[PDB]
Amino acid sequence: NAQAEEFKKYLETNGIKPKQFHKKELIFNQWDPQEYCIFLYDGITKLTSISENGTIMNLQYYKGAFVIMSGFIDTETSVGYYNLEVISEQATAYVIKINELKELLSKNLTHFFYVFQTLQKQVSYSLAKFNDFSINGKLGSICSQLLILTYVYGKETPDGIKITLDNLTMQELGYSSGIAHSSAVSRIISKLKQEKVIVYKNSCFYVQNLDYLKRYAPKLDEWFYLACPATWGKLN
Amino acid sequence: NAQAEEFKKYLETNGIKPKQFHKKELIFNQWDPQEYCIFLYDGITKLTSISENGTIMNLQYYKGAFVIMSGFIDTETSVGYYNLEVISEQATAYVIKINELKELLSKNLTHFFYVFQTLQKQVSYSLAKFNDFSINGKLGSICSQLLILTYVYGKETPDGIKITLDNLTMQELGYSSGIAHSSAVSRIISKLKQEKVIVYKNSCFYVQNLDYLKRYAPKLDEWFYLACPATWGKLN
DNA sequence: TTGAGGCATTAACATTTGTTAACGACGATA
DNA sequence: TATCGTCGTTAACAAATGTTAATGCCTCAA
Repeated sequence: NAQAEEFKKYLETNGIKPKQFHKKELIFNQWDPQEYCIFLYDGITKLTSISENGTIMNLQYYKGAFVIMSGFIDTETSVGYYNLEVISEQATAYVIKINELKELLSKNLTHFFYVFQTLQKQVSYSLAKFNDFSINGKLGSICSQLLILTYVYGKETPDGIKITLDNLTMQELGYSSGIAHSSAVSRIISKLKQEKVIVYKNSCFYVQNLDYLKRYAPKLDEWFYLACPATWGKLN
Repeated sequence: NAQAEEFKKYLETNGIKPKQFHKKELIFNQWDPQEYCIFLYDGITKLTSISENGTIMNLQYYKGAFVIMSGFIDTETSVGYYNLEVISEQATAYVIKINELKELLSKNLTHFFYVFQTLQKQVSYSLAKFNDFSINGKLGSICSQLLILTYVYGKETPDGIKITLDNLTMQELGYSSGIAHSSAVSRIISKLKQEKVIVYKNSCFYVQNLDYLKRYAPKLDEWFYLACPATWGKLN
């Protein structure tokens, strides 16, 4: 992205060099809260939370370049206890101390607006996602989450639209929609397989009826159209 | 509170004076989408969306002072098609044109951080709310929404904690949690009535077991502690 | 006093989802 | 080769939620 490359060179002009992480590694976590401004430049990650009773929740995925704040900018305190796990093989991110960030954005306003814009993309995204997961229950939550992955990690193929995401087990989908048991997620997939909506070929998901998912996630599709028009046009 | 007064006097220097609205009135809407930056100064509102088949969704409430973005700052387009209905008798809000906002925040950087902070409070709120409504289904969604209302509109009294909302029908709670039929909301409330969690006096809600709701909304309670510590202290 | 309409409660059914378990396929280690 | 572990189906059962309808309470309007 053009605005992220200029934000890279800027952070590298002020001595904020990149750090490397590998799969399964946590940039920040929920137990040792440290207020950071993560600038995920390259890689794929998921924001998770583990309750006291052990249940895992997959709140959302993040694909670079994007910005994830674990602390506020004025109070410099925590926004919440979450984990940011790397799920791609390797991921590069610039870890910025919350205090210095405040100083970098006051210098240059083009990068202030950039971090502000990406923050607006976060707000609209959560509202849309919250809207679609609530109306139609779990079937809609699985359909809605699949629609997200299809736009971001989808590539057209002979057999539909291939989701280029490894280790997307049944447990990982259930975590995204609040389903605790893999058998429940599976039962829903067997209904979508029978309805010719998707095919689970080779431990990879193929989408053949994009319109059906658009039915159950109208606001999320509306969001990709409005907020990520390039990613949306590639499938329309 | 205090930082909003400085944002008031500031807005009262660049000729962007406040407009007054009454109950049932829509500041912005989904069908005629104008891009504005709302600075709700005083009053109560709800952000809604109406599907194509008429179903209503209540995404969240807003009590001044707060900021609601209906459009992006860089692209100057809409963040999504939503309605912002006034539910209090009278509400005062400063309507800012989206094209003017970018120049106004560059003048004073302390008010830039203010609008930036309130957006981080929006992001954290949506993640927490999304987290708690997903784990335990609809019972948890009603409990979580109730926990929200209890902190923002709750006042301790001899019997229970009064949720001071004039119109809080069964149908309006279902809209907040994705329940389409009021009879389903009632059945859930009848379970909470029998379990000594809440009572129903004068079409008004009273909470007697706040801890029971915290079980079903751990992230939302965590959020009030971190983001609205004053509102949290009033009940702890 | 009469009658209409909104709202809450309850019921009874249909559908979905939570929960536990058995079967069978695949990969890995020795 | 044999055998353990993980993950995906499918089943059966329990529990929650969707859906519709009848009922009773209340305010309003004439």
